[PDB]
Amino acid sequence: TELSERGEKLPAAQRRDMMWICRDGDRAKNHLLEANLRLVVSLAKRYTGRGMAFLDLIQEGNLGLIRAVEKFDYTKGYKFSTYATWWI
DNA sequence: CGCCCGCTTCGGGGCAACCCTGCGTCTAATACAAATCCGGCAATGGAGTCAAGACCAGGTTCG
Repeated sequence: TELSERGEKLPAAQRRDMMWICRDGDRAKNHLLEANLRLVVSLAKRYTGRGMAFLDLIQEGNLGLIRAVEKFDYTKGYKFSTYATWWI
């Protein structure tokens, strides 16, 4: 982003492997989301019985999980599920 | 003389359209910012109001 202005000229190998890292991060993000979808279902399974549909509850839990993997930190050394349960 | 192979015929399955043998309570807040109501003076400025007071015009009374 700070390179897209006239910050620096683009070397070929540096450009292509920084593109590889930038594309790899999104695949890792999607991998984490696709991992914890089951936790989302296991949390949403008990808020039924009033008003909304079960798939709607699951989808809003998915959106909360996207927010949780946005604002998740690992240097506190805790498991992901205890942090994401709150946001879901 | 026997034999394949699609054509027709019925069966069974599959599916589309209607009723009741149908018809649960759930963490719990804080922090903050923006929007909005609203309560109360604080400039009015135009619109209504009272009162005087003048304006003659033609009955009405008097000479």
